[PDB]
Amino acid sequence: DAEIVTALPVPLAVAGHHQPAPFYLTADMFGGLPVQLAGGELSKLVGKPVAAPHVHEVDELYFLVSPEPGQARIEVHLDGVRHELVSPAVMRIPAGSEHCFLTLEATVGSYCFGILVGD
Amino acid sequence: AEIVTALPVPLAVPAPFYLTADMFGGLPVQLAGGELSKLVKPVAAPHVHEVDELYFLVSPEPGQARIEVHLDGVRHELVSPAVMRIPAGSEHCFLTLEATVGSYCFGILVG
Ligand SMILES: O=C(O)C(=O)Cc1c[nH]c2ccccc12
Ligand SMILES: O=C(O)C(=O)Cc1c[nH]c2ccccc12
Ligand SMILES: [Fe+3]
Ligand SMILES: [Fe+3]
Repeated sequence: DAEIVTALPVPLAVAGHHQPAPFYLTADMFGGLPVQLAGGELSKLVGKPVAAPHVHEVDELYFLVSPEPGQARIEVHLDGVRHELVSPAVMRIPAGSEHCFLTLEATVGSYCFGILVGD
Repeated sequence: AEIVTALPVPLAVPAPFYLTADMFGGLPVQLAGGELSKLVKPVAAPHVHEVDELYFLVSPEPGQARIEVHLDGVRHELVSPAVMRIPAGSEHCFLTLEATVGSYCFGILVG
């Protein structure tokens, strides 16, 4: 009686996001999780932001990964300051900070995941 | 700005970690894994953790990655995208059957 979730992703609305964001871990799974995890492969998102600047009441981590280092690059806007992230990278967005990301470069198999940390 | 770029962190279980419990003043999860196209590896070692572990299997397009999860004497064949909970104490491991470049399995230890 293993617990398996395959009805994925779970689309959930997130502030300032044009479309519901694709979640792979949500806070209610498996009796309750201390994180939520959303994101996707970036190869078709180059130049196309998924959201306008937005604020969360929880910390969010951007996790940028690609098969080979350097194959993915995003620009993170953090309270009006721009930061370039190169795969592999993890960036913490403190709760209350206005932020969003723009994909600069991405191969097939490049991902950015946003990990909401449950406080 | 808090950015970590010295990644992955090899830790003994050695697994490549992208989130460790000490990052950013303390995290409630740890996250390890890697892309699967080079793991498609004839064997894999059963092991147990003291915390729950979630397998998160993804590929650029749905269905492009496939693993076998062995959990306490039962074999499970999972197709991307999939998430599977491995309860703390349960003997387990996974084997990659099929994976396009850019497929990942992450093991997420839930504190
Ligand atoms: O895989 C795609 O095409 C996406 O929609 C990616 C995506 C949507 N919302 C996000 C929030 C954080 C990281 C990636 C995404
Ligand atoms: O050894 C490597 O290069 C790996 O990719 C290890 C790995 C891939 N997926 C995982 C999930 C949980 C623990 C280790 C791995
Ligand atoms: Fe955000
Ligand atoms: Fe494990």
